[PDB]
Amino acid sequence: GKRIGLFGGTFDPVHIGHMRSAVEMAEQFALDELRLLPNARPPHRETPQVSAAQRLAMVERAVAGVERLTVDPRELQRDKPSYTIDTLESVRAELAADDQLFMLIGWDAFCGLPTWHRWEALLDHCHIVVLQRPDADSEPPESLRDLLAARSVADPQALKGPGGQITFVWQTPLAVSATQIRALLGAGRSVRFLVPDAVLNYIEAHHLYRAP
Amino acid sequence: GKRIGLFGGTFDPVHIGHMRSAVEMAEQFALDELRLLPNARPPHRETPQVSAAQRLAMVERAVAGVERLTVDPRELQRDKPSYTIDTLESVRAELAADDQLFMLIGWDAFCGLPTWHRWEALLDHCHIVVLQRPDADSEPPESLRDLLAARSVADPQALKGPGGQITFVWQTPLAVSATQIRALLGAGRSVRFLVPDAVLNYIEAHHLYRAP
Amino acid sequence: GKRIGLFGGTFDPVHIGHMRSAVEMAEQFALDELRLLPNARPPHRETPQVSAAQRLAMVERAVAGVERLTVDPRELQRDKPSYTIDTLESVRAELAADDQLFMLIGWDAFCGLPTWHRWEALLDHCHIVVLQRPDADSEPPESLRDLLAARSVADPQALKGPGGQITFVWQTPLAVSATQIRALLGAGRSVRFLVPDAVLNYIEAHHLYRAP
Amino acid sequence: GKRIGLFGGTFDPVHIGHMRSAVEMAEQFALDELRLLPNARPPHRETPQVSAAQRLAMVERAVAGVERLTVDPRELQRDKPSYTIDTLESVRAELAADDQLFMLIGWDAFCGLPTWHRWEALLDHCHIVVLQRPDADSEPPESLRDLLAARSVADPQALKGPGGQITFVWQTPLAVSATQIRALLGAGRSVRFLVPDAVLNYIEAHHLYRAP
Ligand SMILES: O=C(O)c1ccc[n+]([C@@H]2O[C@H](COP(=O)([O-])O)[C@@H](O)[C@H]2O)c1
Ligand SMILES: O=C(O)c1ccc[n+]([C@@H]2O[C@H](COP(=O)([O-])O)[C@@H](O)[C@H]2O)c1
Ligand SMILES: O=C(O)c1ccc[n+]([C@@H]2O[C@H](COP(=O)([O-])O)[C@@H](O)[C@H]2O)c1
Ligand SMILES: O=C(O)c1ccc[n+]([C@@H]2O[C@H](COP(=O)([O-])O)[C@@H](O)[C@H]2O)c1
Repeated sequence: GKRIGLFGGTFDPVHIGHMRSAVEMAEQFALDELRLLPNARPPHRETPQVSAAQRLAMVERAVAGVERLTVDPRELQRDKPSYTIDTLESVRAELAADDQLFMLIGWDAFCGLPTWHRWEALLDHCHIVVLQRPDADSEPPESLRDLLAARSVADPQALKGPGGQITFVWQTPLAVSATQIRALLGAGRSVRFLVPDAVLNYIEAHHLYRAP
Repeated sequence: GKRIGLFGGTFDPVHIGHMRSAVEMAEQFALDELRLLPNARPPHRETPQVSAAQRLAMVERAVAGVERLTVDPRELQRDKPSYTIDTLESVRAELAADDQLFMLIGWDAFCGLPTWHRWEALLDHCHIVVLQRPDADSEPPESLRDLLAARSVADPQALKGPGGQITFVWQTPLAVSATQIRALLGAGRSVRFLVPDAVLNYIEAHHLYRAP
Repeated sequence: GKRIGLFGGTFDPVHIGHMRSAVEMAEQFALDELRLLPNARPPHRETPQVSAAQRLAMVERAVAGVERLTVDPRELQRDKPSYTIDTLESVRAELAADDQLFMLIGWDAFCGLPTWHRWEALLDHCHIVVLQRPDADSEPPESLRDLLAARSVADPQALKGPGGQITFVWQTPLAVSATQIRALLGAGRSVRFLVPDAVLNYIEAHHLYRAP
Repeated sequence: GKRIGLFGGTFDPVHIGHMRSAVEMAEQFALDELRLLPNARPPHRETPQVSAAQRLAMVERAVAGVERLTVDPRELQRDKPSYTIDTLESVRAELAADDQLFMLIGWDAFCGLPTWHRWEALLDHCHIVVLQRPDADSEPPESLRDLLAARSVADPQALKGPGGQITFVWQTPLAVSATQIRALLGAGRSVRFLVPDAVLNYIEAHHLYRAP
């Protein structure tokens, strides 16, 4: 079958930290394709004058003609900050049963997994790949002890089947943050080379994140 | 025409949480002026030995020399308190036909709006801006479902014309409350830097909220 | 065997609201003994100049001469703070096999149960009695949906055996809070008739909660 | 003898988070004097166009007319950076041997104490008061487990003598950061009510933190 990744994020904006992390994990997992999955949030949770539509277009600009990288907009086509399990169920019915699904998770996010909705059917539909980094600790709550026990494999190449396991991977992400880029733009400064050149171009063309 | 804001509340006392939220909304909506609106209440629900007129002075001290901020005392210059809609009509008679008016209110205060007088006419005279924050839900009563349906606009910069629409905004206000502040002052402790300096000195000079 | 309740809390200080709830629980459940369980916390989270041993002293004063009601200081002694499940295994180590143990917890405290350490093991040792009250929600975390549909008993007299089940009880506690009681005492005011009489004398005789 | 606090910070700028902290600490500790001590750093480590002098000017504005709160410029009056043990040795020289010195450190900084220069020397000259607050954590390095075993006291009132012990104090600091203020300023936004009013005045007077 195919090997599909899912990379979820707010992407406000998408930057080279995200993009370098998606290139790397596609290569480490030999994915057919890695889908960036821009997250839904309440409209008043959006950066003022940056719509969920423009977060979407910037990711689109980001993956434009990039090998093995796509954008899944399906959470933004819903109605509210839906559930990842809904997204997992929806992607699944579009895949073959032998296709394998990998959902990229940052360590800090994974440590709150039992605070997600129906969090125990997640692995029913995919494998979870948890992003280890310089910063984000690596000792989970007891709440996750038995999950790691029943489901983790230490070799990311070890993952078998369409879904069901958890592995860990290591990246050294460039130290680039959406918050820092928003601050620079607000001060009329250049975020050139902090973001993909096509995303830069979109941000400048549409004059995004500009000081009130 | 001008963009006019209304920000209601008891202000017992006015403090930085109130004031930072004003600054922020007057900025977010590019207002010409934001009016702090001290509300009237029965004399017996005043804090003992802090009057309706001293609540007013403290808000005056708070906006003295601040840009875009003023005080409308109109609800305190009446028999007893009244209803918001009357204030709306009164403000809207001193206003130009195309002046835009924005009444800021909290989320929980928002959910109780069907229990306000002539609540369906409120929006005849202003747009309503609703303050969302952490630890103030976002699941309105059924009794408001048709209202949001007829009037909500996602994009707070999309409010059009003099009034008639509702939109939601996000703030994370300082962790500061009047209740907390009255308690401190009761214990003779300093509330400096919980309130504007002006207000601090008014409270200290008139020995407000002292233990009786 | 015996019917024995546990009622945890910080009790800073124990007051009339807490003690009435105890009295009502013990009656209801026909308890042989109800143990007020003051909880441990780091020394830095205590109220200034009111120590753990003083919290326990007040609780002893509140139950002195009140048959059926007693104090358990076990979570206090132990060098550093406590996990409920450990408190339960120790209580159980002293209790005959057929003793019935009832742990009383508030609603909000209840929904957060999936955060407690080894939360799925708590009911190995006791029944859990949930205190439902006005101004206390009626919608719990999805995390608990299994547990409730697994272990709920609608009728409190239907708890059977030493433990294993949960049930919900209604009460309308007195409009008193230790936060308010601490602020009154900081102002030099009286809190007589908000705390039990013997608690009032202790507070006054040791000048607890006064202004620094 | 006197009771005197030292509160070191970078203060870039001093904001209402720092000042509320200093007010609560003086109160708590019954300090005759709390001296804010701005940190020296190399020139290329300053904020562009905001000089150490100007960091010191803002702290002076912040404490003006606040009795008991003062500033100590002596680390700036020295060449390249000071080591805090040198800072305390020089303070001490000036005080009565029986004056008590309290040095306020936030939990995260204290956690790296064994890295500071001649770290085991500091308590010769003062008490260390380590502030805990909602965000760091409660777990230390091995490297501090014995200093803590040897030198701490659970009660701040427990601090005895001119120096020698370590204690821990709780506060809920307002969620203000100098990073967030610098970005807002760089964007032409107001930081009114996020900084003390006399600091706001100085910032605007001198157009500090203004975009290039
Ligand atoms: O499925 C849910 O119940 C679930 C609930 C919370 C987290 N999520 C998703 O995971 C994301 C986690 O990113 P973050 O920045 O909150 O760590 C969050 O932004 C959502 O897309 C999903
Ligand atoms: O005009 C109404 O009927 C009206 C009814 C409820 C409350 N208000 C507004 O909502 C605020 C909330 O405070 P309260 O005590 O009136 O609920 C009150 O201070 C006014 O701002 C106004
Ligand atoms: O056992 C835990 O994991 C635990 C975590 C939270 C609350 N409980 C109990 O209920 C008390 C409530 O206070 P708190 O801050 O722990 O929520 C606490 O003092 C504990 O005895 C216990
Ligand atoms: O004495 C040292 O070795 C020394 C080295 C590290 C930190 N300190 C103190 O901590 C200050 C700030 O460093 P930090 O950890 O808060 O980023 C520094 O400016 C001094 O107040 C002092």
